Amino acid sequence: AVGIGALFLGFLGAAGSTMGARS
Repeated sequence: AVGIGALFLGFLGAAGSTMGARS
């Protein structure tokens, strides 16, 4: 299927990106 292990665990998780904020 479509990158489950790649977005969360890999890109946000292992590496780093900004998903958002609360404010």
